[PDB]
Amino acid sequence: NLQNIIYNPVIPFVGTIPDQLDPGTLIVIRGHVPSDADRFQVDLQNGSSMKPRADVAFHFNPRFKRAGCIVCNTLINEKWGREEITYDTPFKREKSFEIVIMVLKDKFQVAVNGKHTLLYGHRIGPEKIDTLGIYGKVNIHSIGFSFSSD
Ligand SMILES: O=C(O)c1ccc2ccc(CO[C@@H]3C=CO[C@H](CO)[C@@H]3O)nc2c1
Ligand SMILES: [Cl-]
Repeated sequence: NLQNIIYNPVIPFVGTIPDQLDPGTLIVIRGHVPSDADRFQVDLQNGSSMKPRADVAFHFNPRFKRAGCIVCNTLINEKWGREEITYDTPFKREKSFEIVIMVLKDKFQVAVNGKHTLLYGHRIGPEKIDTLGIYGKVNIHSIGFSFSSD
């Protein structure tokens, strides 16, 4: 049931999500962190405006300085909300990964390399997400969706 919208996209990548992010929908991202990486992000956006910047329902932002972390947050009218930081990060420089985002009724559930990593409660209705963005120092092998639609 996995339908890739792309392989080996140039970074930054910005793409339209082909169906609604209904409860039960999976987003699967396969990739690798370069050795010199400081951060990268996956942004589920309401639109693709660069100026002013599109609302980000879900900012998933692995950071690599010191013992590393993941910052998750939401951008509404170009303001960030309260950061949700996970200090347990499975991401490392020069390591491949499989990110799985599961869209539930009330939150995203993210697993990496087949292990639970974090939850994040919806602050924008996920039905308002229509765009996926990947920015920063990262190589992406694939991006795909398993929709509730099919
Ligand atoms: O790494 C890159 O090349 C790249 C590309 C596009 C970007 C867009 C935005 C930001 C700033 O991010 C925010 C700064 C501080 O806190 C926020 C989270 O609350 C959030 O992480 N950094 C970027 C970095
Ligand atoms: Cl839920």
